Amino acid sequence: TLDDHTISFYYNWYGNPSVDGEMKHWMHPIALAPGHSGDVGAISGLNDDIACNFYPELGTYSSNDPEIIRKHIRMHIKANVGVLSVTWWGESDYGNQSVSLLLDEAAKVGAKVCFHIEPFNGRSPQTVRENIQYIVDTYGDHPAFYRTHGKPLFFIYDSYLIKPAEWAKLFAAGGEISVRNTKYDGLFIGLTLKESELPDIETACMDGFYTYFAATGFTNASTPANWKSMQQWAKAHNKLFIPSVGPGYIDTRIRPWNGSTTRDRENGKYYDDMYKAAIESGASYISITSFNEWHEGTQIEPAVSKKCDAFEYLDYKPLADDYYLIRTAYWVDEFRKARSA
Repeated sequence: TLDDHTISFYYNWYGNPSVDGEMKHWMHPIALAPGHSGDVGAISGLNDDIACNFYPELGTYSSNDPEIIRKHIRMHIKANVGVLSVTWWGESDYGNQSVSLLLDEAAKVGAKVCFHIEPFNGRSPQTVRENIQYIVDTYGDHPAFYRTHGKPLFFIYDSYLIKPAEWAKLFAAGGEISVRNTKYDGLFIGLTLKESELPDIETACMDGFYTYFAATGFTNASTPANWKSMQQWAKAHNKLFIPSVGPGYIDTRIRPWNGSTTRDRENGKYYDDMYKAAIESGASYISITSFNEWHEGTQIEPAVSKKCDAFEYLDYKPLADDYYLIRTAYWVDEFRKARSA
């Protein structure tokens, strides 16, 4: 049942007054349109007025709540998703409570955890190295630490912001700060924006590439029509292609100007079409954007009908709160059957 080649994008950034002493992330700024002046708005996270277009079954939960973490792991078991890639924000995340709990809870059910390296302040080949060292030293011995073909896997969000020649210092065998053939080696997966920039993956000496964005066509790389061709490139260049599939997209609470990126779920049709494209590409690994990026409306996490004075939330009606967990399990089984064939 439980698939070790299916990886959800997991966010551990949520906090509440009960567990953390303040709202975290459920309270969120409202972003200005690109190139525009203005004051930055705020959604308080209070009075059920929260920074997302859907409303969680688990409410304004804390990522540091062991009961929530237990429930999230159980939801992955329901979805047959065996791997979570947790958002990682650099030094500020050293020793953070949620990661240890996630590992502990994953280990009880045979789930695994890998890391999604985010664009933290001062990110560079050197500080990425330091973070890999921290992650491997602190979590690498954990029974639930993910390895595939014997190697840890790291996704690197917006990696293209650091030049390939700089990455090569870290990822080339001869690189000046190389992790290759050290205890810090693994599979490093860069975010690609377009098929035509795939050579940058090779120049950077990365092991593969992923697409992240759940909204079809937001980038060339997140356009499913291009997935067969990208897989072909990956195979020809000894790289791992990891498409990212999502159930929809909407982020207009946090980005009111961003309606062009909205993708309706159409009672699961959007997810079906995208997941089928990912399987049909021939990729060996599939990533899911997202388990719980609530701000961007990409979550497969159960959502409920909800209204407050300030907002009426979207929801999954007339389908079950857990529809997207159920439907994920279906697609994971289709994926396993395709890979077996």
